[PDB]
Amino acid sequence: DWTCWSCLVCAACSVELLXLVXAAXGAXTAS
Repeated sequence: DWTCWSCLVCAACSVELLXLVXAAXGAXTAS
């Protein structure tokens, strides 16, 4: 059940950039 909310976990990516990719999901809210 992917969604803009699940993209929040992407913000937890601080040790790497891969996890930061999920940030794209955040756009779901900012739209």
